[PDB]
Amino acid sequence: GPRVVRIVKSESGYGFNVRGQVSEGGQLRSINGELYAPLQHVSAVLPGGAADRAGVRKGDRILEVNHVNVEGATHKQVVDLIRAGEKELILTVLSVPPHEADGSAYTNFDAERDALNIETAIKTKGVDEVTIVNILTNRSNEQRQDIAFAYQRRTKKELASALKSALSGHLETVILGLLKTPAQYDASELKASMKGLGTDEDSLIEIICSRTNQELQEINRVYKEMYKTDLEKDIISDTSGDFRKLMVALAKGRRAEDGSVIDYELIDQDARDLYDAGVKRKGTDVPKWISIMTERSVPHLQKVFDRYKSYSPYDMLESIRKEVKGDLENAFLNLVQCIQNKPLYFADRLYDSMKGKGTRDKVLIRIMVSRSEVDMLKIRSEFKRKYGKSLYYYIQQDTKGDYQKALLYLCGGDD
Ligand SMILES: [Ca+2]
Ligand SMILES: [Ca+2]
Ligand SMILES: [Ca+2]
Ligand SMILES: [Ca+2]
Ligand SMILES: [Ca+2]
Repeated sequence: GPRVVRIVKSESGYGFNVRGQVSEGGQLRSINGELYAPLQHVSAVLPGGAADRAGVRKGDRILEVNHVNVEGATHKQVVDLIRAGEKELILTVLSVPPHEADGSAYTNFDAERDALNIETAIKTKGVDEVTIVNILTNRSNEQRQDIAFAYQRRTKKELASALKSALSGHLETVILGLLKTPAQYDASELKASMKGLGTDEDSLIEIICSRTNQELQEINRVYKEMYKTDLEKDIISDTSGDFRKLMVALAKGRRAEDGSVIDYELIDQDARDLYDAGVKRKGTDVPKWISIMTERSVPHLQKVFDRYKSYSPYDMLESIRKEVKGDLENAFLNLVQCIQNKPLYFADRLYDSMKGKGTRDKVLIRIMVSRSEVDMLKIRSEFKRKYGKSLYYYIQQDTKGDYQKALLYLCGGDD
């Protein structure tokens, strides 16, 4: 029932998101025994974050922000009210049952309603991009698949094809990317990175180095289904040298899973081997580096890299810059960052995509589309702590229009 919660403000943000009612015209009913006016709800909570430690739970409906009634206010109004707190955020929330918050309340009627409103926006004179963005950036990827299916049923046209002709520019890129499943999107981004004469090494490295075993297994399956060739064969065709060997190894998605016991002796031996193979000698034993950094689990390699500082005068990143160059150096640097702190890795990539002249939209869009909402909260925390202002703020300065609005929705809030 109506419960009050106080959340401390910090340079890590509040660690939670609010969004509008997904089941706008249907499943909006009495929450936890009492019917109410339309309210925003907590769509995601960062575990261990300030909202989680204060008692905020996924699905909680928001009633008051700092003592002010927010019933019926727009998403931008609540974000402004939450931002208007000098040192604290006080909320009046309402818990909902778990099945009313895990996604299973989304029905085929909601999917058909979303598809109807998207068809309306497409057919509206001049195209209603605002409505299309409002829906698709505030649905889960699974719900977007239901919307696409329902859209095809009612129009006998594919939603992706219809939106491709209705939209243009970077907004088209965002929307079409959101419509694919995670494995489909990564597989098509990988295919695009190897299309044409050159190779987009930056994109190939970013995807291959940052995806987990489970994500890569599904990417390998879907890539084969979509393009009738194995991802590994396309990588082998497009790359060469040690850079090829590293990419092929990582793409297999067969890294050791996190074990139950910390292997301290192997941590020390891997550190020695990394030092003996690089800084300690003339040249580099690249195969030794590749085998250790592709095969060992992420928590193991985190401890290996710290133990490495006991043997080497330079840390792992600086050793890489001193030992290798080119695509191989770029790949190792990205991989070590992903191992050491993946949310910080994406925060730095986002900052790099916007910090200078113009925007590296290809990188900015891919990160905002591909990251889960909770992972984006991890990224927003690292970003705000490192750079002083929010990811929201930098997106605001570098992009404009409906394209900006789509990215800010994917960001999910200000910090
Ligand atoms: Ca328009
Ligand atoms: Ca177009
Ligand atoms: Ca090529
Ligand atoms: Ca050396
Ligand atoms: Ca810029």
